[PDB]
Amino acid sequence: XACXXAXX
DNA sequence: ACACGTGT
DNA sequence: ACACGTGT
Ligand SMILES: *C(=O)c1nc2ccccc2cc1O
Ligand SMILES: *C(=O)c1nc2ccccc2cc1O
Repeated sequence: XACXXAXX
């Protein structure tokens, strides 16, 4: 759920 | 059980 | 070495 490198 | 990678 | 959780 978070996006810090991908954002799922 | 499956779904994540770029940005220091 | 540190930096992540919402949504099926
Ligand atoms: C988002 O909350 C979240 N995203 C994920 C992406 C890929 C793998 C695990 C994973 C867990 C969570 O909680
Ligand atoms: C992004 O590429 C990315 N983000 C993260 C966030 C939190 C923890 C690990 C992590 C690894 C990567 O690759």
